[PDB]
Amino acid sequence: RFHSFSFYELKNVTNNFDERPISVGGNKMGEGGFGVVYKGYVNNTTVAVKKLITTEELKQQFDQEIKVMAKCQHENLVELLGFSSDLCLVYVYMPNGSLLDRLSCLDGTPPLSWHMRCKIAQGAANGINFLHENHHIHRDIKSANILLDEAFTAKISDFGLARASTVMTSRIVGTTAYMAPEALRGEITPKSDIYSFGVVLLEIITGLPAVDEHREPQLLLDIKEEIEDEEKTIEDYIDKKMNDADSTSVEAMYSVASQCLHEKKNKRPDIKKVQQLLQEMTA
Ligand SMILES: COC(=O)NC[C@H]1C[C@H](Nc2cc(-c3ccc4cc(C#N)cnn34)ncc2C(=O)NC[C@@H](F)C(C)(C)O)C1
Repeated sequence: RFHSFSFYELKNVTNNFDERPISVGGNKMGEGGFGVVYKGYVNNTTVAVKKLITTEELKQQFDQEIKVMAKCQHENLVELLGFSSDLCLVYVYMPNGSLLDRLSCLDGTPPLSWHMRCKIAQGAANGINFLHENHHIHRDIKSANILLDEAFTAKISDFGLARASTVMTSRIVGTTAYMAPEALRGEITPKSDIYSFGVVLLEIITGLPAVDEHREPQLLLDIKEEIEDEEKTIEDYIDKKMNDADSTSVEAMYSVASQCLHEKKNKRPDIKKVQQLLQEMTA
């Protein structure tokens, strides 16, 4: 299915895996929890190279990503091009990088409009729906894992922690600021993917990172209780780096996120309902 690269090819096309940033003149575009993403050129096509605690489960996570990517092909899913059994995964380059970096206007990029943010939220929901319809749990839904293409179309990436589908594990893994309570207790369920998406919806509305050490509150999901406790409303948190936001659409998106962030897992909506509510918001 995929093209087995060789380490030297990637070493060549990524400039000795230059850890310098793209702006200065390097090839490093970002990092995750299990590797660093480098920019490369194969044929004449631009590619992203992910060069990946426990060495054998790193290799299982390598295999899992290929395992899931071979059976998962959707408009709102990233595309894997090849691999290299240091371990490496080659993807199609996303011209607009990550939703996290664009919400931050990293490297001087212009702020996302509310119209673009709405399309991004719908696309990411369509991707999660495709995964849940194929009985897959991502286990790391976050804005740094939602990438944006040449049309700012949302694409979910990093399927290395994905699992098939309630069960429990001994290896709790994820990004704490996005995880539902049952996921932090060790449960494995698609209902945790919904909760993480709700955090993403809050980052899209507010433009704030999920966790900031030098901020009150430090956790974004805690603004739901402040609004619920009549202290604030969603309009006190709307990203001010927008000129096309209306109160109805934003309050519509907040209601979806609030439903997704229900502390009880069985009260959250399924991803299909999330798709429905996000489409009614624009139609
Ligand atoms: C694991 O770590 C992260 O995904 N960290 C998040 C980090 C890496 C991400 N940036 C990128 C990721 C990908 C990409 C394409 C497929 C895949 C697949 C995976 C996987 N799995 C990861 N990335 N990826 N293409 C391009 C970029 C990028 O910067 N373009 C420049 C652009 F932003 C701009 C505006 C011109 O500056 C931020």
